[PDB]
Amino acid sequence: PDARAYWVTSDLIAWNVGSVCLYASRAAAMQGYDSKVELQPESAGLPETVTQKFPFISSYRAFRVPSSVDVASLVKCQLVVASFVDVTGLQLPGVLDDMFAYTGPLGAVFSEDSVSLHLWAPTAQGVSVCFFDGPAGPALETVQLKESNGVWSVTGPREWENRYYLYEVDVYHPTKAQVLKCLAGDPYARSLSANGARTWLVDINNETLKPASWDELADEKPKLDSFSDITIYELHIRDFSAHDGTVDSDSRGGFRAFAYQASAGMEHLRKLSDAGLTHVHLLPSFHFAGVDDIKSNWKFVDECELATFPPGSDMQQAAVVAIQEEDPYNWGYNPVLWGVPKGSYASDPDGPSRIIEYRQMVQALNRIGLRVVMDVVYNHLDSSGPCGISSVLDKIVPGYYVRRDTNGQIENSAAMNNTASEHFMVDRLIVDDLLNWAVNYKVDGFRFDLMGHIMKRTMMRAKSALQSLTTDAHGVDGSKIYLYGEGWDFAEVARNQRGINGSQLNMSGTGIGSFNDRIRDAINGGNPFGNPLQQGFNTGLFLEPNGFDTRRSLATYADQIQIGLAGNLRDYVLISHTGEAKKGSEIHTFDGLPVGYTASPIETINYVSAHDNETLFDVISVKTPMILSVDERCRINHLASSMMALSQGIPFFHAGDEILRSKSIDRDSYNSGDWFNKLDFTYETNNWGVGLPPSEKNEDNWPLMKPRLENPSFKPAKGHILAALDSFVDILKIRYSSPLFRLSTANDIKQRVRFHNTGPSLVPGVIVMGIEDARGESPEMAQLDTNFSYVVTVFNVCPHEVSMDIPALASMGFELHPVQVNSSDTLVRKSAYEAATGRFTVPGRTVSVFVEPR
Ligand SMILES: OC[C@H]1O[C@H](O[C@H]2[C@H](O)[C@@H](O)[C@@H](O[C@H]3[C@H](O)[C@@H](O)[C@@H](O[C@H]4[C@H](O)[C@@H](O)[C@@H](O)O[C@@H]4CO)O[C@@H]3CO)O[C@@H]2CO)[C@H](O)[C@@H](O)[C@@H]1O
Ligand SMILES: OC[C@H]1O[C@H](O[C@H]2[C@H](O)[C@@H](O)[C@@H](O[C@H]3[C@H](O)[C@@H](O)[C@@H](O[C@H]4[C@H](O)[C@@H](O)[C@@H](O)O[C@@H]4CO)O[C@@H]3CO)O[C@@H]2CO)[C@H](O)[C@@H](O)[C@@H]1O
Ligand SMILES: OC[C@H]1O[C@H](O[C@H]2[C@H](O)[C@@H](O)[C@@H](O[C@H]3[C@H](O)[C@@H](O)[C@@H](O)O[C@@H]3CO)O[C@@H]2CO)[C@H](O)[C@@H](O)[C@@H]1O
Ligand SMILES: [Ca+2]
Repeated sequence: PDARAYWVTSDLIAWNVGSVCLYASRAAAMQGYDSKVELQPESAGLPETVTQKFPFISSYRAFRVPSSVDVASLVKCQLVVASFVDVTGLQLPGVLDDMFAYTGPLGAVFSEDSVSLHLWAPTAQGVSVCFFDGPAGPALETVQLKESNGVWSVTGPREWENRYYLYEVDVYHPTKAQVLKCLAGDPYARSLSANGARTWLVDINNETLKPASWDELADEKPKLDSFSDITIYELHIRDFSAHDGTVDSDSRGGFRAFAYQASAGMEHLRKLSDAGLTHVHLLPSFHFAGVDDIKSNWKFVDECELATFPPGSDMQQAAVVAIQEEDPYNWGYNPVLWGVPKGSYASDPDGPSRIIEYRQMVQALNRIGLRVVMDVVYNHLDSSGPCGISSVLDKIVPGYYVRRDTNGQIENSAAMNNTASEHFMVDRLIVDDLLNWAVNYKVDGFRFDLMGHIMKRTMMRAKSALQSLTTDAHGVDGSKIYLYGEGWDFAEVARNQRGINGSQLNMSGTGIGSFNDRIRDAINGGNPFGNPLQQGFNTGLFLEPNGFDTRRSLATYADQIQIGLAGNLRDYVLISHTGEAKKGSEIHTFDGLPVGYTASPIETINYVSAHDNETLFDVISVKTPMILSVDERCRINHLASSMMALSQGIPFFHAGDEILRSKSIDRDSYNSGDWFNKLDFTYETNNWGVGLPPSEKNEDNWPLMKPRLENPSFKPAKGHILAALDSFVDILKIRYSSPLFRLSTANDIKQRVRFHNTGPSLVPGVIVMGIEDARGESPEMAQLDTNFSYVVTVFNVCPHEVSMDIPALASMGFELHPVQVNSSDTLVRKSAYEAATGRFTVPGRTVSVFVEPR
């Protein structure tokens, strides 16, 4: 309901009114009040601490609450303020933090002879714990908790260990205008019964929950010398093994599939890892809503039936959509409890298997040379309110963990039920959760979904806390833990309205990565929410119009790409296409923001593809001329991935980039099932032409999709898929062949990286990037590379051979990179350098890497 006033401190209420009284009713009877308190205007106004925490109400009038008021009692009541007649509810987070900020133990604490439970519920009238013996059995016992400063607690005997439980919370819910008895899980849960119906009272440190040699994992972690050595591969746990016939049927789709060391999927990851891939980013793997943890409840359509339907038919999606709410599939961006592994990915959803198997997965990946990144989703909740298994946080302290507008309505810009990390206990829970995953599961990094919705102070505190973990004290080397996220700035958090948020610009100089949407859009063309047929640097703009000024548009995109290739730095200086020398931050995007915004290459996550939006293969198939062969499109796929793999900064690959993965042009496949998200590690298909994708997100584009999906010339064969994989692995090998591709500082990049095809007379469709190392005695720089003294990369998107003469690079000892001399691709082997003129000759649609050997 309507809540326009804010209770910001124990003694201050803020309200934007041009006499004011506070009314309270413990029974929610409001006439009907048990308390009436006149508020006096506070001539001192709002303190600086209040305006800093809640900038959007800095203009509001301040009213003093008399110190004789029992604030702790009143916050448990139905409350209104009235002006003299305007009446409105009160938003309590400010006063709840001021009075009841709590840093003590929450959830379960185990000592030698006892177990304690602590729940933060300062607005609750009563809290009990209901114990169950077993995940499905009836209640065995109820015990009352005692309150101190808004925290409810009880201490019991050690025998309480491994019971299941829920909290019975009597609390006022504004959405129902009643004090309701709510049955709630523990926000600090570390395990659950199926679907989070009950919390398992488990000691996360219990030795039987640790796989063999778990405590020695630190010794077995893959080497990571620098964050600048990171490459990331983004993978969904179910996608990985759902279709993998080399994994036993009962272990497909979950954590256990990673324990099959010689499966097609694991052999695929070993191949990438051995080539130099360092990190695998797993899509949400905590307790999310939308998939039943009980596998026998899953509905699946028969894939053999779906395979009989025409390639451009709407029948496949109709079938999938009919049961998409009851199938095994979701990306999982629907948070319920952050600190527990998803039950649907475990062999048994009740109790220990989800803990052990998660740990086994981390161990398995580490032992094949891959560090593990978790996709963490702290920006919103699946559900709010007092009802249902899927609401926990807002069930216990309504209106606190969620961000609300100035009328008191929940903000939904993230998707639904935005969180308010600006509130003390939300911040606490986020950081506590991160430490849980880092310490209890030895996770190597975190990707923050909608980091722009998270306060920068939360991000920086998390970074500090994680980075200071040690092997001696905590079992993990915190100094190697890497953080990155989506720094999009929109809706209610834009322009720092709720405080300094984790936007791209605000995270410059923090050492926390953000996705570079500039290089993505310049390469592919347009934007995910723009015209689908708008072409870019690598999809035929100017050079190969699709038929649905452009020389200058192409050159503008080339400038944006080059800033990205040099780590997307604010201060890197480029000769722009007009001839003027410009800093990365002085080259602007179409919406007026600086292209280059980082202080370091480690703050840039360079990508052309991810789980969101169309796959690399699909975007290329939509934007390029219809007349191109699939053979040509395969080369274009390789060019895009190579621009990432040979960029300064941190390359990010979508799982399947390397094997032409399609989703039949689905732009948002979160609930599109295994059918549209198929990862085929037999390499027989890429999943192109499996029907029109679900109407929900795609129907407006079906007319462009249908003819392409139906055209057999668009579909690659196994040969194309294997060719893509081989060349992908080669370019990875090249990145890790020389530290020059992975410079660690902006200073190094400004000193060493130069672009050689620039200015108003630049050759369209070609980027030439040179990287210098020390050469000769008493050099101007340190020697980073023992094998090569100089590297030159030529990206040629033209459909014809090009010869680039660079006088600066003439009379040197350049050769084609040994990996490319040794390539299975016939075209790249034809690449050549001629010293007399410094001429680099590169075939059409090819990336050629040249080295000067020592
Ligand atoms: O198979 C028989 C061999 O068994 C033993 O070696 C194993 C290791 O025990 C495994 O853990 C693994 O280790 C490899 C890993 O597969 C490989 O990717 C690479 O790891 C790199 C990583 O890729 C890279 O990103 C970088 O950052 O650091 C990692 C190294 O820290 O190298 C690992 C080996 O060092 O596989 C090998 C088999 O290759 C046993 O020791 C051998 O004697 C035996 O032959
Ligand atoms: O939350 C529900 C929605 O979630 C998913 O949307 C994602 C997109 O898939 C991502 O691409 C991203 O969107 C970013 C975008 O990547 C980024 O470039 C930026 O785009 C702006 C652009 O800078 C600007 O010039 C202009 O053209 O508008 C663009 C979009 O407004 O910002 C986007 C975020 O605002 O993140 C979102 C998450 O919201 C999903 O695909 C959707 O179906 C779903 O609705
Ligand atoms: O179901 C009611 C719910 O509908 C609306 O939220 C939906 C989004 O509109 C929809 O896009 C989808 O969001 C997912 C993204 O598509 C996906 O890319 C990824 O980011 O995960 C998102 C969450 O799963 O689903 C939600 C939920 O159905 C509406 O905005 C809500 O207010 C409303 O409650
Ligand atoms: Ca589903």
